[PDB]
Amino acid sequence: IVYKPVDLSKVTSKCGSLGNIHHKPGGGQVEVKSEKLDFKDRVQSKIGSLDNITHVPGGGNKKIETHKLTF
Amino acid sequence: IVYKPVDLSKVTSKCGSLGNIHHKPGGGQVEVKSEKLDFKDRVQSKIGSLDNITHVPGGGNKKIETHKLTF
Amino acid sequence: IVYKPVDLSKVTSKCGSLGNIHHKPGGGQVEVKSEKLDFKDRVQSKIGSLDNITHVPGGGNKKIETHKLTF
Amino acid sequence: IVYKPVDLSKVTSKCGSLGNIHHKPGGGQVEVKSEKLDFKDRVQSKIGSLDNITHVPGGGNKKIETHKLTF
Amino acid sequence: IVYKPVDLSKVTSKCGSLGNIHHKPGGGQVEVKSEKLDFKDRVQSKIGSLDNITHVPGGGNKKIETHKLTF
Amino acid sequence: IVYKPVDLSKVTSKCGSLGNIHHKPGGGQVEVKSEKLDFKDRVQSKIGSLDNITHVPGGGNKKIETHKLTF
Repeated sequence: IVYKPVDLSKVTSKCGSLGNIHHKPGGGQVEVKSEKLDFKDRVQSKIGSLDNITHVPGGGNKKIETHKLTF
Repeated sequence: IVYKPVDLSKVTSKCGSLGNIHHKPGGGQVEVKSEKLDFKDRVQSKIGSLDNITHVPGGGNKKIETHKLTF
Repeated sequence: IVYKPVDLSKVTSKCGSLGNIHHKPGGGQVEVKSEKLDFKDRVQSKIGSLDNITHVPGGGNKKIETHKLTF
Repeated sequence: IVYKPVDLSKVTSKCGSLGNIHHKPGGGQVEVKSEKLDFKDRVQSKIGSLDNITHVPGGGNKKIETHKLTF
Repeated sequence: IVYKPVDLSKVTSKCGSLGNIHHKPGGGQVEVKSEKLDFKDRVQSKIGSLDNITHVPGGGNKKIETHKLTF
Repeated sequence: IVYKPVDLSKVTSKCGSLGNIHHKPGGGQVEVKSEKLDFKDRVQSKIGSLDNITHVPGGGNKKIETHKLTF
């Protein structure tokens, strides 16, 4: 005759760099000489003293719920 | 005649670098020479003193629930 | 005639570097020569002094629940 | 007192599809259904009945020669 | 006192599909279904009935020669 | 007092499918199902009825020669 589903729950996802301290995380010196090169097809290149990434394609949630009462 | 499902639960994910201290994580010096090279096909390259990554394609949750009452 | 499912649960996942202290983790000096090379073939290359990764494609949870009452 | 280098040589490269006959090289039927996809990072896709390629990043020549006469 | 180097030589490379007959090389029927997929990172895909490649990053020649006459 | 180096040589390379007859090499019928997949990681996929490749990163020659006459 009576029902009362009580949901007080918590769903949580904490993803990537969080709550951190980085103190003096210095990238060093970088040098890239290059002489008499040929590249007769596609190239991609990346050069850097410091790189720092949080990517996080994940971290997703789904909460799914159902009720019925039937005579 | 009566029911009261109570959910007080917690669902939690904590993913990638978190709560950390990184103190003076210095990248060292890097040097690249390169002479008279032929590349005749697809290339990719990456040169750097310090790199820091958190990736996290994961860390996800799913919470699924159902009730029924039938006469 | 009466029922009261009580769920007080915690579902927890903690993944990748966490709560750590990294103190002076300095990378080495790096030097790369290269002369008269042919790459008639696909290349991918990576050069660097210090490289810190937390990957985590995992770390996920799922929590599935059901009740029924039938006369 | 006298010299006469005679070079009547031939340097030849023949590279990729050449002198061939292709008779009725039919691509077949292709079908690509797709439903309720998510792509939450970079994609590249290729679909086709027939694909025919000559790539040839190579096939090159070099001819190097030197003389001297000295008292 | 006298010299006459004679080079009548031939240097030859013949690379990839050549002089061939391909008669009725028909690709067959292809079907792809795909339902409810998640991709959460880099993807690539290639679908096709008939594919025909000649690549040849090689096939190259080099011919190198030298003379000297010294008193 | 006199010399006459005579080179009548042939340097020859023949690489990949050549002089062949391929008669009715028909690709078979292909069908792909896929349901409810997760890809939380790097994918590369390839689907096809008939695929024909000649690759040849090699097949190259080098011919090196020298003379000298000295009093």
